[PDB]
Amino acid sequence: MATDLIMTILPGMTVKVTNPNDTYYQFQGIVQRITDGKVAVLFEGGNWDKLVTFQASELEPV
Repeated sequence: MATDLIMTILPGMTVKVTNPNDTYYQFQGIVQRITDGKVAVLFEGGNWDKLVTFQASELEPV
């Protein structure tokens, strides 16, 4: 236990925003894409989509 896996983030997982400096702190969305150092998270309602990019260390799987 010198080496410990802390978390894995994959498309399709539900994630929460865990950075208390970010305006979306505590909100939950679904991971859509991981690319170029960013995690793209989707929030959706009736007839709208919003895609927001975070750094991995700002998120946690739920």
